[PDB]
Amino acid sequence: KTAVKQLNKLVTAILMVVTVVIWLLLLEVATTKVLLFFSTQLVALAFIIGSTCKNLFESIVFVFVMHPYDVGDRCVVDGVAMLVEEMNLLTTVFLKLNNEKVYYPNAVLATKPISNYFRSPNMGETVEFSISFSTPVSKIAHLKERIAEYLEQNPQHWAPVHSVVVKEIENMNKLKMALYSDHTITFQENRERNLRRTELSLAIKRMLEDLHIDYTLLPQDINLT
Amino acid sequence: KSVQVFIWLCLILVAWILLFNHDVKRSPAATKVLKCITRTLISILTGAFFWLVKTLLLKILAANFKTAVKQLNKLVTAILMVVTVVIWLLLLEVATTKVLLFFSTQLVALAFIIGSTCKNLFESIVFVFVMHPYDVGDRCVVDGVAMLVEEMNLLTTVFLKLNNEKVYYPNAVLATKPISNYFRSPNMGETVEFSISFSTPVSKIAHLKERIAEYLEQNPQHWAPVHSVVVKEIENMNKLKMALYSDHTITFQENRERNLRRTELSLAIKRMLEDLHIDYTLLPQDINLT
Repeated sequence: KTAVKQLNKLVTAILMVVTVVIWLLLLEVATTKVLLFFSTQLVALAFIIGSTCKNLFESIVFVFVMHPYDVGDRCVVDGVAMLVEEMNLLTTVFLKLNNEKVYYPNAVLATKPISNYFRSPNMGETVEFSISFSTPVSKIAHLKERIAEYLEQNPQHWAPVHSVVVKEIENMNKLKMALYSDHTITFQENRERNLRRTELSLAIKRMLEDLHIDYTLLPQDINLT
Repeated sequence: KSVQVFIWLCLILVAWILLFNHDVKRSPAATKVLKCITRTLISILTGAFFWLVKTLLLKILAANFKTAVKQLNKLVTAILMVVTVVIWLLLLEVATTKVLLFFSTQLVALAFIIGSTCKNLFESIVFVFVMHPYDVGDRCVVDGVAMLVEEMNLLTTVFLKLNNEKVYYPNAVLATKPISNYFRSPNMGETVEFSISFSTPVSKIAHLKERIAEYLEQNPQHWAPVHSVVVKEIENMNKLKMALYSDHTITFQENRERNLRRTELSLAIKRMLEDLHIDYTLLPQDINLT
């Protein structure tokens, strides 16, 4: 609404200038040299002011045509999570997760990709863990079964669909694991996201501890002298 | 004052025109003098008009918003002077046709060079007055460095680093970059980092959370009741990485208070983790001797 009011004021100013100048042209009181002088003054003016009108017009197009976000939603720019409160023609104002207030230019944002959390569907989160190369396959199967059971027992926070994937083996000693699961929310609900992720991490820890799964460094042999 | 000056100038011009309109110069030479007088009256009326509109613009800009205002006033007064004198000369029309075209092409060549810098100058004006991201005395961040502000000039702004180092930025460069303002921001949040071993029981974690909540409740002066303790990824199934999120009753504008309160919170967390019998250890190593 603030952007709409500012645009209305700007276009009213443009209307005023154009109507007055064409009224003066209808009057036709200026001399021939005077009219040409005003025309060349307009030419010189155009360069300087249109140079900034480039940024101004592309910012209008970005705000109204693209319309990537609205006031109150959470967005990501260059990997940082922020919130939005204000919408001005030349600038937008955001809050970082620490409530730090920032003032962006709108032309710069037009060149950059932007993610919107409020407009996104339910999401997925990944928790990382590693286990030793000596782990038997049966233990891995039991871990998968327990993870599926736990995710089934908590339909409030997690979707039934999930996946446990294996990643490359390091020195044939370390297995790198990752669990993929989907919230019932987006990242707009930041505190709930973090709390639920913490609970899931604690559950995975309890699992890997009560299933007798251990990780160890590589053995070292030594020659004494 | 400006309105009265404009009214008086218009009245004088009208009186001169009416006197010279009812009676016209008889001698051919007198006609030139009358034309010059009429041109002078028109030029004076114009100049007063430009001065009045310039004053109105300056006052509305000031109301919307001091050194920058004075510098802008001087610049616009210079522009007013040049425009009024040139259109007075045009009214005189003493230059020859080739001379007028020569001056026009000189203006064309001039425009490129000077307007090239006027690009930066005008975008800096727009940045300072339209965007208006910060005021004198507040603390801002540019490229992750915390600095203070004292000065506001049309082409440049001056800042102090946390070590009091004085810097002189261009305003055009800042227009392209994002800027954070601490004085304009609400109460903030700070995070203290710590790690604990994978063997820690859940009951110990619950006790730690309870103690942290209690401590933050006992200190409403510095901290908000709302807080959160989050867990981060597990390293080699040996290290748990933790972080505590809490909100000050201040912003980062109060730097020394911020740092002192953070130090006190860190000391409290240390005392906690020490008196709760929580220990961290490296992974065990097995060795074969020969």
